[PDB]
Amino acid sequence: APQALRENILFGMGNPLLDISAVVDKDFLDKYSLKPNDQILAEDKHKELFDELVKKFKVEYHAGGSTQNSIKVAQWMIQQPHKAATFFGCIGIDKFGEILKRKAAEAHVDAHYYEQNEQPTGTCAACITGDNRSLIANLAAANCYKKEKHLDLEKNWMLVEKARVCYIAGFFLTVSPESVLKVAHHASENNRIFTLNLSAPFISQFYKESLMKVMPYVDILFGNETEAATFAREQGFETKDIKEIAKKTQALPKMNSKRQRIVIFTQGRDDTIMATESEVTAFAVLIDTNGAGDAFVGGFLSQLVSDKPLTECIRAGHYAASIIIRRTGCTFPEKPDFH
Amino acid sequence: LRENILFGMGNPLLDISAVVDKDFLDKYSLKPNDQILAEDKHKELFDELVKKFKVEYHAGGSTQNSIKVAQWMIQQPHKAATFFGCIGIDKFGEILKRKAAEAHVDAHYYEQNEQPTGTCAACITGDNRSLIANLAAANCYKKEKHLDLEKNWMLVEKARVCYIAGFFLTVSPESVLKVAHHASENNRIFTLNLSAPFISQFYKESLMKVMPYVDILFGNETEAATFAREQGFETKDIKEIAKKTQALPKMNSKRQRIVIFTQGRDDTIMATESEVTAFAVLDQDQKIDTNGAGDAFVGGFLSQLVSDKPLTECIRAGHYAASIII
Ligand SMILES: C#Cc1cn([C@@H]2O[C@H](CO)[C@@H](O)[C@H]2O)c2ncnc(N)c12
Ligand SMILES: C#Cc1cn([C@@H]2O[C@H](CO)[C@@H](O)[C@H]2O)c2ncnc(N)c12
Ligand SMILES: C#Cc1cn([C@@H]2O[C@H](CO)[C@@H](O)[C@H]2O)c2ncnc(N)c12
Ligand SMILES: [Mg+2]
Ligand SMILES: [Mg+2]
Ligand SMILES: [Mg+2]
Ligand SMILES: [Mg+2]
Repeated sequence: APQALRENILFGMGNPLLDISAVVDKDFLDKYSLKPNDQILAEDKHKELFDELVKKFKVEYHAGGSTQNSIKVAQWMIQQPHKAATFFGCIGIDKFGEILKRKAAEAHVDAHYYEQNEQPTGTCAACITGDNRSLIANLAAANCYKKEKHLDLEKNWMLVEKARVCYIAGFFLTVSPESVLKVAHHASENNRIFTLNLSAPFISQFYKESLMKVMPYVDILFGNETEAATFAREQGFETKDIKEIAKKTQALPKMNSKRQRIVIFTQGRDDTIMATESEVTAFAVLIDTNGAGDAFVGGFLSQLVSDKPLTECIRAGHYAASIIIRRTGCTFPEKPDFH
Repeated sequence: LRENILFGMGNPLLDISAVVDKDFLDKYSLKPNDQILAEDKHKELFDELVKKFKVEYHAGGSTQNSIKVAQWMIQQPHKAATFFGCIGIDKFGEILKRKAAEAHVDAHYYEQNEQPTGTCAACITGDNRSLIANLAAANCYKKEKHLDLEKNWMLVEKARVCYIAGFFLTVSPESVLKVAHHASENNRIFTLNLSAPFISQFYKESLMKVMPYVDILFGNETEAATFAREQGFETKDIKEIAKKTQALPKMNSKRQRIVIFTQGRDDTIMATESEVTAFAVLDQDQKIDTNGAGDAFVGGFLSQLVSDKPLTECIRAGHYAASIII
């Protein structure tokens, strides 16, 4: 028989961040030795950057966090019911905290946060030049999430049990790999679909212990082309061809053998590459590329909760990425127009 | 070393060896130097060997050999090493049980009656050995009938080092992946052997499923060459194949993979994270069962690795165990 949506069908958890964006200049990038299109975790030498950004530029504020973006876009495309998509994560008790709570509610997402006083809500600097964005994430509160404090409490765990599809960005592996593995194991032992993002090169470089521990449980791996290339370089694939990286990544040991792994790499304007059990194939597309990537996954997830074909999941991803790309931030004044 | 510190599973075989002649090789279209699984065209071969040649009988199976040599070099305690596998309830079965116990190995076999205990025919001509395995009972091993039962699975949990020959990938890749993944989860060392060229040629989907879990890969030079060819490595140099094999996807990043290729009386090649280095074989005999020497090398190596001795002392112990068995 045919599957059909209902509340808490999609589960996501990750770092809830408030994004602080501003058009900067090449000098500001060098002052902090930042590259134009990069995504890094805030080091201690970057502490000055967050004050200087707000002080010296005209900044904007938008709700962010990669998984959180994908879960809002998934909920939008799903449309009905409200709260089809669940989000968990940790924030501070502060102004930025409350903006985030409000934005998940306006997105009709069933958000359940772990809140605490010690750390302010996490923020992410987006320093823009041309069509480049240089992201620096200051996780703060987001880095305080603990399974025992939140995910394990039975009120919250119940909602993960409702889920048919789980999505967690690789980014969250820097904070609570124990939480990611508990959802991962659960998905495996109850034949639910578990899905992950490579998220950023630094995850494959510096967080591969958590990444490769979870990979055997990953039903669908998403990512973009530099992430794939960093992953291939780091895991000794001895190739640069995206299609060959998708194929070797697809064939990695897998726990739940009742589902073959699917691997999807988006490529900006280049074609989106999908590796299944039996082939690797390109799909052409038809500027926040980072956000477009998150929206692609939200589009894809939006159809995967219904068990639609993989082609239709890809086409929905491409559709959500083109829409959200034009409107900055996570609001949706229009309704999806996808058939 | 406590009891059950080293875990092994594989195909328990009784080896039936004899010096044969060229006619026998030709009759069964055998490679003078090879290791194959018995196909239908080989059914008659095992009877004809026993009947027409002067055969000898020894307890065998690659992993089983390595585990016995490991227990011997470890010495204490008795039952430092565990072995799982499947046999028949028959004469050859009982010889194997007896030999493991005399070896002080904690062998927990799955015994059943539909298939006889597996045998391996070693057909010698000159310095050539042509091995043909009739796995039989060995091939009946099933995780659900044995490995999964909690009294056996408990013994795998005791293990700090696991060793499985790639041979066992033809039989139960499900069992190998369960031990493999378990070692990874609990940062226990998981080790595997390339075992023979036919593993890479015909079971590479299973081989490459498990390779990410392999903390130490062992093998000889032809296995390394077959592996590089089948993996499209391009290079044929043993030191280079060791290096690219070392750098392959790895699921437990707490341990950098080590790759050891033996090469007969040539040097043993070892590739770690940061270098590849040759270690010579000092003590030379004339005349040799390289296959059995290879198994013994791994037993020697494992014997020191359960104590967390340096890699150089593991290798020296391997070279030492090989020269004894020769
Ligand atoms: C760096 C970085 C990050 C950027 N992002 C998100 O990338 C989104 C654009 O796709 C931004 O909204 C930012 O919050 C992260 N989300 C969770 N954890 C992270 N470490 C990051
Ligand atoms: C062929 C072969 C095999 C040879 N051997 C063993 O290799 C030892 C020589 O090192 C012999 O004792 C043979 O039984 C195998 N053991 C497990 N599975 C196998 N398929 C084989
Ligand atoms: C052939 C052979 C030899 C193998 N070995 C040992 O057995 C291992 C398995 O091939 C070799 O790496 C070596 O340690 C020898 N040791 C001393 N003299 C030898 N001729 C050999
Ligand atoms: Mg996230
Ligand atoms: Mg992205
Ligand atoms: Mg074996
Ligand atoms: Mg060998």
